[PDB]
Amino acid sequence: VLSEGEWQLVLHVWAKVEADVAGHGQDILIRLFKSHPETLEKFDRFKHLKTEAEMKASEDLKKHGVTVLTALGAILKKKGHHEAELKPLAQSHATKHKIPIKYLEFISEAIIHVLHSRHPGDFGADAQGAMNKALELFRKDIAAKYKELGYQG
Ligand code: HEM
Repeated sequence: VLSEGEWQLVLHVWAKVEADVAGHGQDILIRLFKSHPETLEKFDRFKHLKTEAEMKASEDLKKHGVTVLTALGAILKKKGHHEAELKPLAQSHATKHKIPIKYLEFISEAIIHVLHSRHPGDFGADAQGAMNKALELFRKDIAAKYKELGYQG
């Protein structure tokens, strides 16, 4: 359970993201795909991209980055009271997209890295710890829905 102080730290940096959702989403997906190439293989939509320059030039990848970060922002802004938002996301990622929980750890690391790069003055250690806790809460709650459905592994 995050404290109100931890949520404020999370949402203070998140408000900076919402100034350039698309640039953040590109940086985060690209870092994900470079750091963990097995993730790229889950996107039939993107698996033709073989270089970081190709990734940066894909408007379709930039669109998906906005989709991802818009869904994550709506979850974060519920401060934990996010059951309605997670249900559908867990269900599609477990049963349709077939995304292991570990890959949600990987994209959480990429989000934290990108926020540190773009917002260092609002992403000191206190805020990095709080965002780590927020993303852990996201993964914990998704993992409980995966387990229900027979996908926690
Ligand atoms: C912060 C974590 C994430 C969020 C908030 C998120 C959100 C979304 C949303 C909102 C959609 C479209 C609606 C739906 O299908 O449910 C989507 C699609 C999808 N996501 Fe995620 N996602 C996350 C992480 C991941 C990761 C780590 C992967 C793969 C490694 C992945 C793979 C996919 C795939 C394959 C699609 C369908 C893309 C397509 O072909 O259109 N997601 N995601």
